[PDB]
Amino acid sequence: KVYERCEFARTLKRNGMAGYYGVSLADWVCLAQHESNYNTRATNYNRGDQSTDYGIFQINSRYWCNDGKTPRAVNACGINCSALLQDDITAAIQCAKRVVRDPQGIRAWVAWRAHCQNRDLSQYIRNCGV
Repeated sequence: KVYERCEFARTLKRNGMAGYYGVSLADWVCLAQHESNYNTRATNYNRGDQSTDYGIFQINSRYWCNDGKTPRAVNACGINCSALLQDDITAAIQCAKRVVRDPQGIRAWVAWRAHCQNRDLSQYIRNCGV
C-alpha cells in the first residue's frame, strides 16, 4: 500500500496515464509527490471547513469522493474516499482522471505550479528506465 516516484511512474506507465494529453509522467510523479506519495496514509480531515484532504494525491473530500457522514459535500467523483485509501491506486487514477476531467485541471494542484513548473523534475523520473 506504498508508492514511490519510481513505482508510481512505473504503474502510471503501466496503467497508461504517464504522459497524458497534458499531464506529464514527471508532472504526475512530482504531483503525486507534492500530494503525499509513499504509504497510502495521506489522510488529513478538517471539519472547520467541512473539508478533508485524503488520498495519496491529497484529494479534498469537500468536493471529490464522499463518505455519507456529511450530507453537504459534493462528491464529484461519487465514490468512497476510502476507495482512495486502498492498495490499488486504480481508484486514485480513475478518480484522478475523473477529477481532472473537470475544467479544473492539474492546476488544482497549484503546488505543481510551484514545484514542477520551476526546475527539471525529469531527473526524478529519469532513472527508473523510462
